[PDB]
Amino acid sequence: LPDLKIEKLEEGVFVHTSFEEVNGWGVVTKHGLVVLVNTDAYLIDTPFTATDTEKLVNWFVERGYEIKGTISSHFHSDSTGGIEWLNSQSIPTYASELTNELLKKSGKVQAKYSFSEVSYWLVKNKIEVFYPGPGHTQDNLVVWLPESKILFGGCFIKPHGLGNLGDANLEAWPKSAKILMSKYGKAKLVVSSHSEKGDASLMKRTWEQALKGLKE
Ligand SMILES: C[C@@H]1[C@H]([C@H](C(=O)O)[C@@H](C)O)N=C(C(=O)O)[C@H]1S[C@@H]1CN[C@H](C(=O)N(C)C)C1
Ligand SMILES: [Zn+2]
Ligand SMILES: [Zn+2]
Repeated sequence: LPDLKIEKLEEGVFVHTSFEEVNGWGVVTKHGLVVLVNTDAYLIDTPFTATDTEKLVNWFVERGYEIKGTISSHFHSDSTGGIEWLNSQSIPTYASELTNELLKKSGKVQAKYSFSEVSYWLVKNKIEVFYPGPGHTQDNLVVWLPESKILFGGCFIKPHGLGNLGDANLEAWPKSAKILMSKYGKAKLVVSSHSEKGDASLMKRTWEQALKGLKE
């Protein structure tokens, strides 16, 4: 029931938070990002709903910013919910090829654009996209802001319990978390889908929870 929130983290980085009841887990709080590169604005994951997605886009346009693209970090609706409404607005939506396949196979609107990298610049020297391996899902990826050393980990960062296991890969998640820890050990801030922002140790905690959950 709470409203969409938009808070500023540092210059150029905003967390958007949206809320949705999902059967069993109760009310889910979902964090995403909005990254500004001069007057360009990029959505890192969409809010749950078209409504909130529209509200978030209007909030930044009305302040003089151009929405230039969006990328979903994985296929579940807490990252993809607003894709359809953005397509109907010719706002470019991005997802990996696997994520669009998983959106396909389960009957949901796909992002307009597919890519197949494991690491690349979404915006050169500004926003990096990285796939550490399967974890929370087979397609989950992260986004890295080298200039603020902030990392968006999505639903892969689980410092207090792994969450929905339905599409997760328990065997791989520890190794993926180790790879993530080595890549981004220099992070100063780690934003996740559902936990409070923290420092680089959230990645260690995630590895521990991935390990505990494999063991059962
Ligand atoms: C229902 C959510 C959502 C779902 C998912 O991606 O699996 C879907 C609605 O988008 N993402 C989710 C996830 O585990 O990452 C789920 S579970 C819920 C999220 N915050 C809670 C949590 O993280 N705990 C450690 C208890 C539980
Ligand atoms: Zn998910
Ligand atoms: Zn989630």
